[PDB]
Amino acid sequence: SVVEEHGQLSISNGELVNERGEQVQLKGMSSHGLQWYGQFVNYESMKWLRDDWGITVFRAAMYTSSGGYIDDPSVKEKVKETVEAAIDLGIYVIIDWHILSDNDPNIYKEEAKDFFDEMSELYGDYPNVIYEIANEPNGSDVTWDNQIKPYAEEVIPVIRDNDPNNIVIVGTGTWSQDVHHAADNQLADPNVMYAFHFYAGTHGQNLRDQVDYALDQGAAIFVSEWGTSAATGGVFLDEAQVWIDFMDERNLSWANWSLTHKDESSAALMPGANPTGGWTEAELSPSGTFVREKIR
Repeated sequence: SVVEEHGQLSISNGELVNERGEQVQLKGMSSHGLQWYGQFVNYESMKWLRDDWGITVFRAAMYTSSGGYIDDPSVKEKVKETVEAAIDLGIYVIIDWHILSDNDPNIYKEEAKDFFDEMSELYGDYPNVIYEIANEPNGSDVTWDNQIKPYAEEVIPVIRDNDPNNIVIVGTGTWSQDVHHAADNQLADPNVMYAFHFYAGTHGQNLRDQVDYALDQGAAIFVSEWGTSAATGGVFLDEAQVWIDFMDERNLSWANWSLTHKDESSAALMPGANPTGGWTEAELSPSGTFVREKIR
């Protein structure tokens, strides 16, 4: 199992590494909003993803608003089911506080704190857990220096009282594209990474240059969400492939958006796909077929 092979992850010299200090690259899938598409997230589907697609990380996207956790906190229990499954299956799991329409992470920060205190108390002694404390900060008035970093410096200590070394992923400005500003004003915690998110049908060479810059500043970057579609023509597999090779050349870890059979180009599944896995190439979307291939 990948967790038996690599164990406790850390950051060394801006790179994700295993418990012996060797470089590692995680690849896998993200759930869609747990409050909408939680049926595709369960032991059997994750096991199918582990065995059939070869995923080494699973991302649990728990929305805060839009009928998420703040609206109905019951969804917390689905996060727990997912982590427990990952522990059983021997894979890494991201716990994602999926802010979006609530565009400043400071809006529900007290609730964030309570939630991450609970999760790090429950699972902080396992190496499988990665915390993603603010999915996609956005808005021209939400900046690294003034909003996101101070939020981070409030949430990371609560986690660290329970879990001193698992990785924390911190979102960046403009729907997590602006890794360049975080890179100029990095966090003190040594086991943190900055999120970078793209859409293959929309994002180009300027973004790759910005990623390269952050890496040159010694910042570690996790591509915790990307799609094969345009941000807002179907799928763009040529541009997707350029992005896969870029990530591979820089050993970047990633999670593909979304494990769902939603009628959007980014969805991996066709309507009718069984929520407990075992999918044929029949039930995989053109997106799903390409990603499974990249991961295999």
